[PDB]
Amino acid sequence: LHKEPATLIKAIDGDTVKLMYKGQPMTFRLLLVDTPEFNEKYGPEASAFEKKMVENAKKIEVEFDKGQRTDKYGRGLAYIYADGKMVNEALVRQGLAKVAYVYKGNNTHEQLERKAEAQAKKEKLNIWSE
Ligand SMILES: Cc1cn([C@H]2C[C@H](OP(=O)(O)O)[C@@H](COP(=O)(O)O)O2)c(=O)[nH]c1=O
Ligand SMILES: [Ca+2]
Repeated sequence: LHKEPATLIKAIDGDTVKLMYKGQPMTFRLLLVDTPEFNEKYGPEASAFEKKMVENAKKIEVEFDKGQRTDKYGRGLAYIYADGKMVNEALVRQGLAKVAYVYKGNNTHEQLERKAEAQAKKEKLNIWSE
């Protein structure tokens, strides 16, 4: 895969971020994860975590996978990195997102995400605490 630069416009919620990509605004939905909605338990915490990660980064990068690049809602589908750290993995490792929406055409980092999830579960973090 490869990383491409982009710039932050705004963090939206735990698993969506609006970025200026090749000179146009795009809303990106993070591959392989599902955060609670803001109105649900852990939703504000997930939103805050994604926000801090992307706002505090000097270097934002988009990494598409090898399959579909946009969804039915017109969002871009990617792995997002903030100063070299993958937001998709970090959210799951903190127990603020479940591994979800794993489609075969875009599953490069599936194993990585499931490994993060298993450890968040062992540690009884956040969505896994009960
Ligand atoms: C992450 C992701 C979501 N989606 C779609 C599936 C869901 O469609 P349906 O809602 O129509 O079933 C929706 C979930 O988005 P959110 O979790 O942001 O709600 O986004 C994809 O099509 N591909 C993906 O890779
Ligand atoms: Ca969600």
